[PDB]
Amino acid sequence: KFPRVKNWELGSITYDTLCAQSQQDGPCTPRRCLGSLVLPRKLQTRPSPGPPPAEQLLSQARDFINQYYSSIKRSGSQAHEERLQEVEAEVASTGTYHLRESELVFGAKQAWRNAPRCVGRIQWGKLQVFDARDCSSAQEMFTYICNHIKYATNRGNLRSAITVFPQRAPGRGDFRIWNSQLVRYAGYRQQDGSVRGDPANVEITELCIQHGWTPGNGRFDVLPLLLQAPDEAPELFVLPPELVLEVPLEHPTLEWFAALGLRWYALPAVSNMLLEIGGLEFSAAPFSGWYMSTEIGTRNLCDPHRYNILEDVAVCMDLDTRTTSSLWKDKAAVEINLAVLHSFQLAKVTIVDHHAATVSFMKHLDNEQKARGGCPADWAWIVPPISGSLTPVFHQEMVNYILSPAFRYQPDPW
Amino acid sequence: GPKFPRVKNWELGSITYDTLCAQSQQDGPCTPRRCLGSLVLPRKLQTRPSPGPPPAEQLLSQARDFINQYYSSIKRSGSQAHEERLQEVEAEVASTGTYHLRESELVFGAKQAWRNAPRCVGRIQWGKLQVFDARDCSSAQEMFTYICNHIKYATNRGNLRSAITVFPQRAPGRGDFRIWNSQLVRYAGYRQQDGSVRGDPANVEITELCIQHGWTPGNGRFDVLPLLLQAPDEAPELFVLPPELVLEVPLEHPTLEWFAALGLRWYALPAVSNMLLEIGGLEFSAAPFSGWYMSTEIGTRNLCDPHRYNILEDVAVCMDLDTRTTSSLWKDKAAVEINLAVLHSFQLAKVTIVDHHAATVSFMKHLDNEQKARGGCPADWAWIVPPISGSLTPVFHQEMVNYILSPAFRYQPDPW
Ligand code: HEM
Ligand code: HEM
Ligand SMILES: C[C@H](O)[C@H](O)[C@H]1CNc2nc(N)[nH]c(=O)c2N1
Ligand SMILES: C[C@H](O)[C@H](O)[C@H]1CNc2nc(N)[nH]c(=O)c2N1
Ligand SMILES: [Zn+2]
Repeated sequence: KFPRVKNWELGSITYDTLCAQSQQDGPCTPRRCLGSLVLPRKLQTRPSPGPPPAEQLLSQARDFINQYYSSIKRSGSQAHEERLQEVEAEVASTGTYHLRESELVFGAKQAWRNAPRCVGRIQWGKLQVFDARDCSSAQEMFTYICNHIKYATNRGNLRSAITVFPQRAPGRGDFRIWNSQLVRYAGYRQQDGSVRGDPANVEITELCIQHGWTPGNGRFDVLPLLLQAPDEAPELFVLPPELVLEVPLEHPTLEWFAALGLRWYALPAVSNMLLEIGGLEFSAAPFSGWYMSTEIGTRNLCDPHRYNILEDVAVCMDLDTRTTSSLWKDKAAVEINLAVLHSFQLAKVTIVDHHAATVSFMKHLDNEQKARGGCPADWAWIVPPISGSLTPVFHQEMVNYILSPAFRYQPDPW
Repeated sequence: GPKFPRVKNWELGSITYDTLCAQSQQDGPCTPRRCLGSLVLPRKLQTRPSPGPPPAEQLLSQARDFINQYYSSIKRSGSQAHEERLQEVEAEVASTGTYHLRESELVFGAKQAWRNAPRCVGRIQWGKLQVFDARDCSSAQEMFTYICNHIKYATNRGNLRSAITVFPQRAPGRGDFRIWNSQLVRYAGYRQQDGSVRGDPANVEITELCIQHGWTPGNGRFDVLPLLLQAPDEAPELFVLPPELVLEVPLEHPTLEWFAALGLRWYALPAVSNMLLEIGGLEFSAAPFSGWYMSTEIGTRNLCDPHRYNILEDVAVCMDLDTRTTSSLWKDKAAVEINLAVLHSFQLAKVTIVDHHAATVSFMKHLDNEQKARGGCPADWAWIVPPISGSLTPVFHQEMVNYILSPAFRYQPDPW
């Protein structure tokens, strides 16, 4: 009924009862596990041209409202009862409803808390929520986004934040941020199909150019934003350079590293995910925290389909790249992650290494075990891309399931 | 489009569909409600002791399926020999309650079980396996002889060869043939007065069991344990492996001259001996198998795990790294050198070994072959991706579908 969860490094055991509260299905079935897959299809977020089944929506709505009032120890209170009646009344007459800022703030934090793929959830209680539901144009979205960036960056002392734009409305286009992150380096298709810059951003780089952007020719050219207001062609907005803080990468001992001319931005702001609270959907709700060094040092800079700088640093380190057994790849990767941590600390910009991060996640697991009886976690995503078993999370079994509020993936707007 | 799991490789952007999972006849631990893919032993395959004979109905179904697999493998499906072999199995189960496998069927099943192992990254070698038939074995002493021959052939003085030795299958209300040790080669785990452990903490229980059975314990950090072999309805008998048969490799580093002074070492042969081999319903409770190590098994897990030898801090102190702060990545640096030491030492000793890069690259090739041969390959991502440099290897970027196929190697409860 309830899964027995074990930590093999300590011998400790727990039972996940929280999973019982999951009302949404994942990709697995008793015949086969699909937990290693990145995207669903069944868990996506289909169009919104028609009103969501009043029965469905109301159910999800009552549940969330119930959650909210429990959180403020006012369950069964007068306000609780009248709030439910309001939601019922609004849905019944308009086929939808709206949240109060306080409830929105609660929903946003809960969505983060329920994010199975986030290793930094111990910070889930400290989140600055910018209500931008009073947005009616792409130009306004841009101002909000510029303020979110200014606040979150805080001159290098990053602070977690999220900005929530208008909810989806039946038969009306969605407010969407086309870029996957608020800060993305351009990826220019050159010569023989090769790519200058960030291969991951080739498509978005092309769309920008198509919408009037004057491309550059560097490896780290900050892309413009394509903000889109309902049923309107997206608009191009250039981010003020002074707002986009970047960190030049150098190595604590390897003098030549700096020569490589590598750099990375300080603000990790996902902007293509959908935020669902009480059945309501927010197609544009950009959120940001601070980077865990492996995201940059290992995935972004070392992935074969990303910057793929592994061989370069290896050759500079004069490593034997003739064979796998020399572990030249493992050696350069460690120096690159070291360089990221070194540089960020030198620039006085918030960042967390994978050891510190996973240790804090273990504490979070414990806090949640006592607080909710479990904690949805995606093992494949929580374990760092390098030095896996060298971290506590590797030796920790985890249960994965869908709780709401939740951050979900949604189709690309184009 | 296709009504099967869509699998993607994010490095290459290639897509495949796994249709082989449709052949899975056994349910795993996940449900649409929650994924338990990260649990080491969810209560699923777990071949718990089912004494009283199995439902002739259930066994027959499993047996017919296996026989079909066999005749298909030889390309004689639907033939007269196929139908006659099917009749024979049914007749045998009808009169005895069980049945027996022909020689070539056992070889086929042994390999299919390896081929079907979701947690094995070395499956590209699945076709090359030496199958020692030991279904005639009638004593714990004879079990020891068989095992010794296995080790000799498998070790082959450094040039390791994969092999499995199959002892008598489980029989109606009779005792099982069991090897108590999890592996043919295990280092003792001595519990100290202060509560710590000298040697390998993973083997504390088996060590205390050998002692309780008359073994005179040593006090080293790497004392090779004796084997506790158990023939049907008999108490386990203790057997000490002839030192000359247990090939070991002293560990040294290619450039850090002091590493050898650590006196670390590991045995060359990885022989899992506590798993149950299941074929067409028949259960071989004792069927030790061995291949060759992937360097991370030794260098990352066995030597650096917190609950194993835990030598990370000692090696870092020796490398004079700042072990007072996580951001120095002293754990990462020490781990890389320790792993290099294992690859270096094994190569020096001319003992077969494969790094996590070469191994994963070959598994990707294996996935390609299997997509073509069977339309899929059951794989456990958490176990396929190496314990270090995960995303530096190709498997990290390959989505995988996990499911249970038989023949199979399953976990089984400890005999004690
Ligand atoms: C406070 C610092 C934070 C750190 C260090 C952190 C770290 C991480 C890491 C390492 C990942 C995986 C990134 C990847 O591999 O692409 C991630 C994913 C995620 N985080 Fe956090 N996180 C933090 C804050 C936040 C905040 C503020 C939110 C939301 C309000 C959040 C929501 C998520 C979600 C939904 C995912 C999955 C995104 C996806 O599927 O692409 N995180 N986080
Ligand atoms: C030729 C060399 C081989 C290599 C490099 C290889 C490598 C591996 C690795 C890395 C593991 C994981 C070990 C762990 O984390 O505990 C493993 C597991 C496994 N391998 Fe292979 N393998 C090979 C040969 C074999 C053979 C010959 C068989 C059987 C006939 C086999 C059956 C399995 C099974 C059942 C598991 C899972 C065992 C468990 O759950 O602990 N392997 N193998
Ligand atoms: C195929 C596999 O699911 C994929 O490569 C996953 C693995 N783990 C991950 N973990 C994190 N944090 N981020 C990722 O993008 C991934 N990618
Ligand atoms: C909890 C988690 O499932 C566990 O630590 C797994 C992860 N991956 C593994 N992978 C391999 N090859 N071997 C193991 O023992 C494990 N342990
Ligand atoms: Zn699953």
